[PDB]
Amino acid sequence: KKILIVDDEKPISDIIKFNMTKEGYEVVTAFNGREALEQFEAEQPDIIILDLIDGLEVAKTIRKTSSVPILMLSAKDSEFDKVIGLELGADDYVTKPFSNRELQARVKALLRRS
Amino acid sequence: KKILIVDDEKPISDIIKFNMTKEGYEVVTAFNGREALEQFEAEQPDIIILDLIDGLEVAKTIRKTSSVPILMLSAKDSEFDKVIGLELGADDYVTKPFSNRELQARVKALLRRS
Repeated sequence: KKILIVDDEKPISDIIKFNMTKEGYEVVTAFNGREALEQFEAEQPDIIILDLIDGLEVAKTIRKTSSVPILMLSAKDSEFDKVIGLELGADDYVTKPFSNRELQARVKALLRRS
Repeated sequence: KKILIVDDEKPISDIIKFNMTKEGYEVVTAFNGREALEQFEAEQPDIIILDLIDGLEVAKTIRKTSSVPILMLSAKDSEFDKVIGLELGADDYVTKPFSNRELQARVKALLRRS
């Protein structure tokens, strides 16, 4: 399975890439909205981890063409934030800082379900 | 032409209904998200004035089936607010308090354009 990680901070991208690789996924990365949409089109990931082009707008664009699972990750943890991510098409929304095991379990649940 | 005004505050609804009637539109009203979606389906308005079911979610639902012009109105005036209204499908976004003539001019521009 192939995961696209969309994160503008290289430290957190590396941690998630490390942990997903350790589980046996193939990982592609993108560091802005433009690279995210290019990578999504060119790589056809099975799942996108897509921090908050602007994260809400990426997920909006993707859902125009694709039902690929999207897991949003964000330091923003208010009800407004979670609800709007989910309404714009996220399948799940996880806050930073996150537990590495929990993120892995949530990626697996999403993959199982699609 | 028929305008659907979606406003949960009866005082402001009445002012907008008054002014739109004075110009010769037929006005239907709705006071929550559920009534908005029912009225949109049953009345097929030519334009919706749709204050911020939750305004962003209404406009999202509408755009699933329809390209009817939507003018969002809101006391929230930050960049985030305007941008997200527009990205979720609004054609225009006007802040409260508004000028009655300006709202009329913006409804006309929208109608002209669709």
